[PDB]
Amino acid sequence: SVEVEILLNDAESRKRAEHKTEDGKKEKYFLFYDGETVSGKVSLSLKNPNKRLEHQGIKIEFIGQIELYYDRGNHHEFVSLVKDLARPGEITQSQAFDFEFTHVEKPYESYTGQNVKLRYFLRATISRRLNDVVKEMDIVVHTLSTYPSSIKMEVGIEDCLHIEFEYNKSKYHLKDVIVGKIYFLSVEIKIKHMEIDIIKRETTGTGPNVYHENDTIAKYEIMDGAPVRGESIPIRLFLAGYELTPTMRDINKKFSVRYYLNLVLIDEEERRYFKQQEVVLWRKGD
Repeated sequence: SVEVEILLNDAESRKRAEHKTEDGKKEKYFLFYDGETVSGKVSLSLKNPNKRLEHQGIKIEFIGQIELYYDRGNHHEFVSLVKDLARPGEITQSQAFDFEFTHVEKPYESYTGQNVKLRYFLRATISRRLNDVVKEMDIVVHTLSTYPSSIKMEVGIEDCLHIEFEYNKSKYHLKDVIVGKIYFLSVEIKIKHMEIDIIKRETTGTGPNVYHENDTIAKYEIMDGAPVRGESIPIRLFLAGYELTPTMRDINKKFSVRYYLNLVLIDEEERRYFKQQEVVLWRKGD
């Protein structure tokens, strides 16, 4: 009947970006940053030039919302901009309408999680008697940060089985390298297994309930049973190869995405020793 398209000014001139959708598959989208104007036009195409189209209005909305999978259809919009493009009337021809949203606040980076999604999109609606024609196009938003030592954590018991992991920063950009050292402070008991993990923890608030999802992004296993006091081991973790998002902290009080270095030690007696410490991941502007 009618084919609605959303078309941005400078479509093929503006940056795209890859973003994973709910299935886990990648795809590209127009990339925007906080503030940036969002402008283009809504293009209507009449299926048969020989036929009128009665509507109760045509509008374009810019929306940023958080969708909680445990309350799925109940969207939480945090930015909503509405521009009416036509009064209730009749379409008797193919045509387009211009729109411009200036000063578009986008305080949060796009995110597609396990129990939650944060997305921005344009929505064109042709209001109708029975059912509206709705067309959405997603855009992706990134947030850039900038930042300027050494950090230590330890696992185990003093003077028994005791390890120390030291690394260079408490914050890393998404293509950074985590550079550190395992120091064997004391190897009284034999080491059955050791590893350093990067763990992503997704915390989702929905109603009176909190949901928790952990994803082990990387595990660097330490080799052999050769350790003796004073011996150390170098660690270099390249973040770039991994799928990583910036840290997201209490986004509109609905969810957090946090990253942790997690030190795992299993002794010859099958005993687990865990320690973890947060690293803040941030996105660096090219």
